[PDB]
Amino acid sequence: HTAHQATDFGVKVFQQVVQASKDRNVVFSPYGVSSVLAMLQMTTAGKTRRQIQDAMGFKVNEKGTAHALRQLSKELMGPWNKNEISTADAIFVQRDLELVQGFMPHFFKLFQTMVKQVDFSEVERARFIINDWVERHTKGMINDLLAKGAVDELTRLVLVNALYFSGQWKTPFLEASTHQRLVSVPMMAQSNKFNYTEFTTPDGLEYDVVELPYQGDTLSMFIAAPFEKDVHLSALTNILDAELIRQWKGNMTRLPRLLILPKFSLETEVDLRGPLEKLGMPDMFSATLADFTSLSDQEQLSVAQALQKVRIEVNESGTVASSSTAFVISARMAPTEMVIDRSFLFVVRHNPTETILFMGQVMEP
Repeated sequence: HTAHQATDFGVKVFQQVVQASKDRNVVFSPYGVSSVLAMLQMTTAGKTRRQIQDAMGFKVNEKGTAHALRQLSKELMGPWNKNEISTADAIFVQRDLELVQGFMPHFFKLFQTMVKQVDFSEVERARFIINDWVERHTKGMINDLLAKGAVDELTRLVLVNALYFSGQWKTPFLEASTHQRLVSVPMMAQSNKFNYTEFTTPDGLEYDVVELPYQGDTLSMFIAAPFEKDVHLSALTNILDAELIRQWKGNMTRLPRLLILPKFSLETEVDLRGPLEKLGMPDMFSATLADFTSLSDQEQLSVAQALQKVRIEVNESGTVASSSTAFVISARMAPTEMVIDRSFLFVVRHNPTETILFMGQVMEP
């Protein structure tokens, strides 16, 4: 239940990111955002907390919800997945901020991470400590998450998730079969039995979905694209949810397909404040409206922004992807989009839990 709600929420956030991104390539981690927002529930109260709970569909402090999320991270990280996944969450708080009595023990209980103290007025040191934690937890893949100005003397709380995935295709592509397509673009190619389905959107737009599994039996990448190349991908991203993805998988049959997939690396950083506000959680970003009295009642607190930086590398042997989601200010500037013959949506999914570790869109220019 909790796992499924976490997914639906992160997909809604993805949809908001895609909407605000206006046809740029986007890679994004639903699990990453849900992990950090789950922590945020425990730092907030009043209407701030209620906004998050309402949007997420669950209350971290209730029933065995926090326990469910800890068991979810365990399952994702288990050796039987046959592909490395690590997820880590951290909370950095202003060192001299007086915390609510019992906060640190309770947070550790629910989340199994201890509050880390940091003096944000030592701006460069604070940035280092947090950036270093992110690097250490993404195997050095997510660098300098916090740019200059990401935090400052007024910062009181930063929550961060770091997620790392390295998967090997169940059947790799042969480098020999990779060819440049004409800017020159490397296209990988493999003919094998793949789970495949055709599908149509509510408006009768046709599209299909193929599943490229990673080794083992839990992880795969879904690739979805309209049959007609001219169709704007919003036709698909507008209708995405966990149910639709279950419907894809549930509908597939295994068949000998020629699979063409671009060899590509994508690295994006997206604002999450807009998406979170649009999804009904504006209060946390307001120094006057925010309620962080679950964390501290010494002081009015808020978070200025949130962002997530994600990198994915897809090649002949598999996929390496990393994200870090953090409540810090983004000094992101747009990157140079890459070239592709056709738009498609990809979803990296832990199928047993329906958890989406990464999803994204590659948009034809």
